[PDB]
Amino acid sequence: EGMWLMQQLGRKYAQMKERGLKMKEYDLYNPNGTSLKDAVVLFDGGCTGEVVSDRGLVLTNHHCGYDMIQAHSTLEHNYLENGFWAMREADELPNKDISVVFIDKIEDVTDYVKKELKAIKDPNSMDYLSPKYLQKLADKKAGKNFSAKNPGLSVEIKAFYGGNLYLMFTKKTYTDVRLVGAPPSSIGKFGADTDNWIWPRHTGDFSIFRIYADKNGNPAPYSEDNVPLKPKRFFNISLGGVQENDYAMIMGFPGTTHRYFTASEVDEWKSIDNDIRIRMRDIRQGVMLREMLADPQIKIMYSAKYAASQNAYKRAIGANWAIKTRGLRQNKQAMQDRLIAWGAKQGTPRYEEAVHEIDATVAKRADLRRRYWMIEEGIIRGIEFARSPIPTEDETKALQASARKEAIDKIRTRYSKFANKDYSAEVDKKVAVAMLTEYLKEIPYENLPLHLRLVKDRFAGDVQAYVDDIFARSVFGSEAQFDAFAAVPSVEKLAEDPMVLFASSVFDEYRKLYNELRPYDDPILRAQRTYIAGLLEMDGDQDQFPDANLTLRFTYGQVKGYSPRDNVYYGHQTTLDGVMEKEDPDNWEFVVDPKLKAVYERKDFGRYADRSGRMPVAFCATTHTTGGNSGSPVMNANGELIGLNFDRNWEGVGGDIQYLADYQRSIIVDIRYVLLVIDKVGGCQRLLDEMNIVP
Amino acid sequence: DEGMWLMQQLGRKYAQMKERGLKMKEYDLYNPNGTSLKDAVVLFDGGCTGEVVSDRGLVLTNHHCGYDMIQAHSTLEHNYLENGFWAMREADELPNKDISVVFIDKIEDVTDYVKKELKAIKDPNSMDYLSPKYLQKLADKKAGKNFSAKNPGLSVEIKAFYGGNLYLMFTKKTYTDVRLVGAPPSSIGKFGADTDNWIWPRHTGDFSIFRIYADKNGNPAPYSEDNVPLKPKRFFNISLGGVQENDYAMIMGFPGTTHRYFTASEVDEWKSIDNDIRIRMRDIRQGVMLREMLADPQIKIMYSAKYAASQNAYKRAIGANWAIKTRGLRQNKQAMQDRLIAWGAKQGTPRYEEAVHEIDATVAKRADLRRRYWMIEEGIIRGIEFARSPIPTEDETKALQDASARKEAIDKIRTRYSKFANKDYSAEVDKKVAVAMLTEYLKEIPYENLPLHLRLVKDRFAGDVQAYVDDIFARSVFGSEAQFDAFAAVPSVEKLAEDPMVLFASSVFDEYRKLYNELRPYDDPILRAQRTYIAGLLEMDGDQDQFPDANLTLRFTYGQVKGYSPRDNVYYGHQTTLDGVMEKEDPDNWEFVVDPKLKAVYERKDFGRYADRSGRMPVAFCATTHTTGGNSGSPVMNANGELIGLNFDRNWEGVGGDIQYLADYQRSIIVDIRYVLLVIDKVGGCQRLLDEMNIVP
Ligand SMILES: Cc1cccc(NC(=O)CN2CCOCC2)c1C
Ligand SMILES: Cc1cccc(NC(=O)CN2CCOCC2)c1C
Ligand SMILES: [Cl-]
Ligand SMILES: [Cl-]
Ligand SMILES: [Cl-]
Repeated sequence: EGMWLMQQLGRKYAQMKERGLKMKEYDLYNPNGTSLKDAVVLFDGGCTGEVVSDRGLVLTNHHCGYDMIQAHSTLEHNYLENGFWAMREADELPNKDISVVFIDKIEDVTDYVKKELKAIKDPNSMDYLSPKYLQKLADKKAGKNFSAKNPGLSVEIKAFYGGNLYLMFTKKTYTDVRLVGAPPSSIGKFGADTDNWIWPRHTGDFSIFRIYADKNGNPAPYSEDNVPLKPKRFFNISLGGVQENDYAMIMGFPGTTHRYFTASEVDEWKSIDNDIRIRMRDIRQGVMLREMLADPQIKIMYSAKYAASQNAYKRAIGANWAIKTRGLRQNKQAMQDRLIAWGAKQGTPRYEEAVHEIDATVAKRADLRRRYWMIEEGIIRGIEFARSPIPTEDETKALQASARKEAIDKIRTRYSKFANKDYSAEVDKKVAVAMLTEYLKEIPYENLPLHLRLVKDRFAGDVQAYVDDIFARSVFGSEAQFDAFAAVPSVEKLAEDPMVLFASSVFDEYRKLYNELRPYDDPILRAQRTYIAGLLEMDGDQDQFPDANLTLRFTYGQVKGYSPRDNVYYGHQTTLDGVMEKEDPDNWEFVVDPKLKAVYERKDFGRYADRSGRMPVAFCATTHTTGGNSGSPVMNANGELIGLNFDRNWEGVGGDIQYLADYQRSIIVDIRYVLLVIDKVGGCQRLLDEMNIVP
Repeated sequence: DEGMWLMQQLGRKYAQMKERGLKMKEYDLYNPNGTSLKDAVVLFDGGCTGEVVSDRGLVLTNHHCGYDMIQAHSTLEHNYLENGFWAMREADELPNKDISVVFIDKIEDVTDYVKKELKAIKDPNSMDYLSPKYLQKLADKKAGKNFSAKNPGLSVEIKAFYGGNLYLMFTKKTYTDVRLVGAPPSSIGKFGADTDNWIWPRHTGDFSIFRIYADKNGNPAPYSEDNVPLKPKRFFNISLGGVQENDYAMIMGFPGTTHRYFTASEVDEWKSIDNDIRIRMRDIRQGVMLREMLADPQIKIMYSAKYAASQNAYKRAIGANWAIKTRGLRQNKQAMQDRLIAWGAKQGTPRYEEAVHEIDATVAKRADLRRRYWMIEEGIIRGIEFARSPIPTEDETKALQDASARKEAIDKIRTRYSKFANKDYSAEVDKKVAVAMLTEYLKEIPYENLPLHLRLVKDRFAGDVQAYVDDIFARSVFGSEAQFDAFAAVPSVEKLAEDPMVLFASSVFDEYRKLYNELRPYDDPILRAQRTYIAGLLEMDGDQDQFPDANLTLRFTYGQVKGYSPRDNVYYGHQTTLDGVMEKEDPDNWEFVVDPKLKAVYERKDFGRYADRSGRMPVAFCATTHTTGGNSGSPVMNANGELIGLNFDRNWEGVGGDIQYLADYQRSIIVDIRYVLLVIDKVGGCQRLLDEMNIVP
């Protein structure tokens, strides 16, 4: 049920031991020594990774290393489709803009931060959550020139439990992290977007990197003279596999949770955030799908845009299913009622006052928040010509020196990025007509972006005519129309351009709504500091975990399937047989790598198959994970690596608000399948030889 | 493999059934010289099974089996299809026109008699051995002079089994006064609607209730207000003990057809011609229909039923092709025939190998013709609505060529035009479907094999299918109402003889009939060779573990209540519950609406004695019994012969079971009798039906 601070390991250790944990507490996390925690990294700012050899080899997901695999891919060597296996360390590919962060030390600095905060004065100050203010406190504690005296190291203070606990992290960052290995995309992304959030899952979602450093193992940017890092700790790889009910644990960097939402915040999340995103994306996706099915060229141009829209659409459907069926609102209501009754017993009304301030703020911002989600989902992300070019102040104060041609070259560049090889004005007009029809039905005239008032005023309510007119008369409506403008440019033409006026008007409204909504966050934040303080004082910092905030956490559970619906059971483990059942050669998402298909046919599973001769692929566990946990090491009762977390089932996406023991599962790629792919598909024996594989 | 056994085979199967859990005595289930549970089974309305559940002739069958009768009694004022129907007294039960229930009074092996009669052979290639007319002449000869008039209600029929190696005579008692007694609302009776057709898990309360009426002596009689409920020889006791995983279960019913003795070449043909063409052509037709239904709410109303009717056999063909690809159906038929050929070689009898060779040669010779037949049937006859547009008869063309018979011919043609261009017909949707179907058809069928009018696509329209279709509607008398009316005002045979739609429809029906007539002769050598093939199989491995193909006759099947794994890491259990109905509820989707009275029963847990030991309300279960079309409504029995459910469907994974039973995938989908009684009780409030049934603890 939780994403626990490393400091809470002492308090959780006895429960973990009763659940099957065999390793000593300080071998997992030691606050003043080397522990397994030292083999976990924050990979490229938003993923987790793990060190698996004494030469700095790192495992993470294929979707985590995707950008690096794509940046090194060419027509001649397409690593994204074919995979990549550096047969020697010198062949591993450097990556620009990459980092791996180690959590060297963690300290509780609550008393220090709370004493510093006493000098504020303004009771409503938000400095207690300000990265800038907390960095000034972190620098003060670390020392004037800490990073110079301890190179590669940096300090950071973060707030936890709504500002009731503060931790200082000493981080070691390495920026020379080289691509070592990756399976083909047919393995790394087998389900592709069709199996996203799905269990059972058959995806070999892994990629391999290596941390390089200077001669002393100290962080250093890319240099041909850099040498592989010899880390203080790395994971041993287990080949013992998993069985149903086995203890499993994860360490990683979960990004965000909303475990302390009031019942009113759950209602708002459902009725505004989720329902608007669901309704608007269903409209957008429906038009896009119609057009992609009718024209093979439209399918090529819009596949990625369609897939990008579907991901959070599916998340919102899953979250709304939890709200409707798992009593999330009711359980938050019971949590707050229990605190209110306990506060009334103690004579302290501040907790009830805090819940009331949150409810009142949620109620006051409802119409504004509805207008914001409506324009964001409906227009900002719904309509491509909303992101068409808007002449900057430097460009208009140049068209009316003769750098008129410089302004036109900059506007032309932006027009070519908007109307690129994947942009269809006809598809965009159809999407806009459906999205604007919905938007105009929901937003009244007095709340419309100024240009949209022309639908009623000038076009007699004809949305199609309004959209047709935008493209017919706009300098960005076609290449010929842009070129005619670029030959005789005038600021007058840009000032009256229907597409420019539309884009400007919708961005003006979007920014105005954002600016008006931003002040409502602060009273909720301040009231949450009092709310969570009461919850902790009443029930303890035992079963109530601090919200995720991109910091190192541990979670434990068991390898266990679940029943998704009446009379259906999904087991704890998928096999290579399941990959073969899903094979569809004329569907790019479900193509099977020929070398992998041959391994399955010959049963060339070596030491990686289970006791029954079946080749495992993935497993699921009752660990509590969220976005940020992609690539996290999954450990045995002995702390040996048994898999990598890569996804979570849609049924458990409501778990960011309320953990769902009977539905929520972490989706993990079995380490035996990772090794089978490195070995039989990649043929990269040197990677197997450098790992410490335990029988 | 698992079997749809003859009642005669119960004796030789009894010990295996007893070892599998059967507790009842053999003759209580079936006795040829007395009353048995077989006497409570009926063929309901010619194509379903039913069962007698009371000493007052009450009958249970599926809701989809009684659907037409529920619909015929439904009006705007009393919509029984939507709300259900529960006659609160026998006098309120609704009669039905054109209904029947058939009892199998006696079954007799007449093999020696038929085989002796057949020896009077004039032609060794004669098909009389399978002719309903010839076998009826033999049945009448054996039964006696004017049997029907001397035994009112009774009739005799002889059927061939095992490809003509076994013959049975059935003495049938038919009742035609069968009244509607009760039905749940369609939201329960067809809960899954077409979305859940062929699907397990299943949450459908697929049942309806009738009552057999007869004269004062319990003898068959057509509808009369003086008819009285039938007191039957036998009826089923209802069990409330329920089912558990691995429980013995058995069914009796009337499975229609199987192809258990197909050669490997017939499996290849079924896959590569029949199924692949139906799949490809229906995917094209359905795709266009769906795009049009999604774009226009009025097109969705007009085409929903046509779309659903196309999807049913499309899904069946996908499921059958999945079995051929993954369950080794071709290989197992090949092994069956190779084993017989090897045994025939040892016996010194080459006739079995010669018979399999004749079947392979006939299959190979008819391939191109059969491909052309399925291509035109799926692609045009079923695929394009204007293929079934009006064609003026020889008498209609004669009437139009000096009498008032002209206005009579035009009224007849108009009537047919109004049936073609009805409230559900869209010429625009039809032109779009035809353009896609004809494009595929023209790609597969060469010019010399085309229906004569389709040659105009290349010859007159320069390969433009859209222009050819546009021209058919632009110039045809049946292209629009105004075009028909202009023809009807000044009709001439000349105009009909040159009509592009008439010429298209005539041409495609001419080709369809020519292909059918040329293919029909190939059936006979296969049939004659199958008589020798199945005779060899029976002589070699015995009529013990090789069942006779289904032929709409009474059969029994046994197995266990058991789920299965459909794919890697997924298990479907043996039983669904009321909880599963509630998970599927979607008020804005007509297929998944939940009856308010039923939803309240679930909320209050008002399950009474119908819930399982854990307090869960069961809905449906699945079993390893071997069923097919014709088994809808069949009684499902306990080890004691008590009614535990009604069969209503089978999962798509087991549709290949008509050729080869699939022990790890094939399941009969059954509505739990506890759920039937829960609905009669808590939804219908029809206590008198519960009171007349013999319910055992
Ligand atoms: C939460 C959510 C919302 C909407 C759609 C999806 N995905 C699917 O339904 C598709 N997969 C693959 C093929 O169809 C069966 C399931 C999900 C996961
Ligand atoms: C063999 C075959 C072929 C094609 C489709 C189907 N059925 C479905 O997929 C329909 N529904 C969709 C969502 O609800 C569950 C099933 C089958 C059974
Ligand atoms: Cl290190
Ligand atoms: Cl012979
Ligand atoms: Cl099987």
